[PDB]
Amino acid sequence: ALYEDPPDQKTSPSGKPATLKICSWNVDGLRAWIKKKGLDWVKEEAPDILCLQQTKCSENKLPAELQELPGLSHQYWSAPSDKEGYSGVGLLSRQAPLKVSYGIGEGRVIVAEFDSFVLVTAYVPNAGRGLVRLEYRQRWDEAFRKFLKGLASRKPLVLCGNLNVAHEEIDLRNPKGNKKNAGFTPQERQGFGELLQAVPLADSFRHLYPNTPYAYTFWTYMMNARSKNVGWRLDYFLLSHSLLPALCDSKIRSKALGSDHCPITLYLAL
DNA sequence: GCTGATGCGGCGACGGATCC
DNA sequence: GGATCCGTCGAACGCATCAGC
Repeated sequence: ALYEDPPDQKTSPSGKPATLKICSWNVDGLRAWIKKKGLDWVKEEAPDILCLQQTKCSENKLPAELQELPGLSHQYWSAPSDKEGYSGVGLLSRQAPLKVSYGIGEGRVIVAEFDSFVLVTAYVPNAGRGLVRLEYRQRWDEAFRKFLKGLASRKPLVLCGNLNVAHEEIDLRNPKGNKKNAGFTPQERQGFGELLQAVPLADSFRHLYPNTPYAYTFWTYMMNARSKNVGWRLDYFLLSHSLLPALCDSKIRSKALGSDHCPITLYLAL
């Protein structure tokens, strides 16, 4: 079954207008994504803040098109030192953040503090084929939760990006045949449930659309999975509970091409 | 400098068994 | 004997290194 994201809801449940638009995109190769016109899509989306994951690009190789985004002029990039062509994340913002830091105290995490909230974008480590990196993922999950818990102690938190797990069976097309697969192990799902519990956080999209199936943000390049919408929901906006009144909508931009992930977009009334 | 090989890291199609 | 359940396997991508010119 194909999926059609509902129209953008730009007013909070109470009736306040959205003032902040955040777009998160796992671009799977920033340079390839730019050549596949992904930045033309960003310009049409016109977000206040853009978070990118899996850029696979060091700062000295960023294409000059990125210096031509005047409404996203404050840019922060993080790549691994060891493995240049892998991982990597970026955060672009219309306004300067108050503070920016990297890591969770790998080029996987950027933390940016704004006036009324802290934003984290993450490329969560994949468990690997054959689950060869699942134990590392479990240790990483626990270190990440502890780091996030110790941030939400100040302002509310928005966490976005590729969290590399489909939380529940509704979050992927083939839950039964993938329960031993990276992204849908009981270990990764439980780690997600624990993140929501411990910090605490809510899944923005699931909060608004608790029963909507076939909503995915990732499709393997092979076996024409995307045209069949055989996909996984791996990309999220998770919010502190104190931000749920401010939540207008959480979108999945199914039609935007240029990666094996599609963009996601958050509308907040702050 | 440039190309294209190879290497590495991000599962759905399918073939076979079991169940009523 | 259709539905379901399970383990096996081939392959689209992006980017790195490397050879060769």
